[PDB]
Amino acid sequence: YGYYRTVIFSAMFGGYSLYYFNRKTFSFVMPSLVEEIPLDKDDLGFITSSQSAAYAISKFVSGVLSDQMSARWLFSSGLLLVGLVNIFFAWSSTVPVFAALWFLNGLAQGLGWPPCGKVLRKWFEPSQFGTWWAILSTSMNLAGGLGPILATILAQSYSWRSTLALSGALCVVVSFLCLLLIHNEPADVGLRNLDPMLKEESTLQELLLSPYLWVLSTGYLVVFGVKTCCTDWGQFFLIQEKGQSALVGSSYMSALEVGGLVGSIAAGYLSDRAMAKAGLSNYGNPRHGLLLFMMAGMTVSMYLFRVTVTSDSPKLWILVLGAVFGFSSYGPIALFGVIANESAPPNLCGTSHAIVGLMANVGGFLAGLPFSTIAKHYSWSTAFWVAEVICAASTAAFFLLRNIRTKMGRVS
Ligand SMILES: O=C(/C=C/c1ccc(O)c(O)c1)O[C@@H]1C[C@](O)(C(=O)O)C[C@@H](O)[C@H]1O
Repeated sequence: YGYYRTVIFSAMFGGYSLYYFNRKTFSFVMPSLVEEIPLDKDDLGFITSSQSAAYAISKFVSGVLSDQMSARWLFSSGLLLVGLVNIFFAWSSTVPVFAALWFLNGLAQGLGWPPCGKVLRKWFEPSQFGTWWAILSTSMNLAGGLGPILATILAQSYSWRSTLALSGALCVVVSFLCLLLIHNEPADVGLRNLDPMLKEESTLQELLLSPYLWVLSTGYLVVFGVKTCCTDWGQFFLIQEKGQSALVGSSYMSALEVGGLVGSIAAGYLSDRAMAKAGLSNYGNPRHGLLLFMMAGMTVSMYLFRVTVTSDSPKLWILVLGAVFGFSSYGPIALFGVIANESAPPNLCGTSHAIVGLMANVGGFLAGLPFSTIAKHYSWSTAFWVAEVICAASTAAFFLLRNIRTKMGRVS
């Protein structure tokens, strides 16, 4: 029994990191690409947005029909397609072609997320799902940190083409391995399935009218959209306007991801500690106080980065701002998942998470072409100023709505 749970969870952890590294490989190798194939700021945006659009369509549709699909096949198939797209991209040299391959990568990526959830419920008792989900989430943060550094070093003699085209062969091999290892159900290998686990079931039309659902959703679009702006365009702001080199720009990229690793873990640990001292009720959520502090740090940290950082600034001051931003950015994302689960009606628990995910990727879309267009017209600094203002305004609005009703659905 135990031997099987370790092999599976490790395997899913391994697979998830590779989907992500491959989703972002484009951002990792962007400075080099621009130098070899010269491109305008706007062109870069179109390629980034195209992936975000596909992912959103795929992730919403997939979840709805996932109850009809097998996890072992779905995870493996998705990985193979992502890998093949990466190989082709390196060979290709023109922008219209690059964008279409990126859309295809986005759609394949969608296939991966629903299976992970199904195995987790099936092999682990419902009580522990929360802990496992968070450990699994850390896979992304590890991959994201390792990659930028690897690129700024591997590009010493190798081409951008050959450093993206191994991230395809490795994907194919690991897809085969994960097809071999993952098992859909405990009954498949001979072990007994886990023991299976009618009070005012709200109708779907009553869910969409809940005031707290939108405050929790639009508050997730702003945080996620801002995190994508600094993840993709933060490197060119230092390279072009701040007079920094490419190595320093990629060093800031890794320190951003490392900060979130200690941020997601601390957010879960700190949240329930405060929850046990007050308790839960219909009006308000005790984790609001912790969420406001993390959001406050995010807007303050970005303000110092735009103004204080310059060519004279030492390397240490650049990294510390990135690390603090990573802690303050990834922290709300972990809390938003927990808050949605408890507030959601028991009968519509699954649909509530899907709705939040839909508006999640819309924020990523706005961080692509619309953000790049503002930067090209005036400057990179002008575009980042707009992102700072939007984040600050959201915190004040969410502050005033801290005492609204949270339990979605008709409450007697
Ligand atoms: O599904 C969940 C969270 C469940 C959860 C948490 C704590 C628990 O204790 C628990 O029992 C259950 O969150 C969703 C995760 C999301 O799909 C992702 O990042 O991949 C984005 C968005 O869709 C979120 O809503």
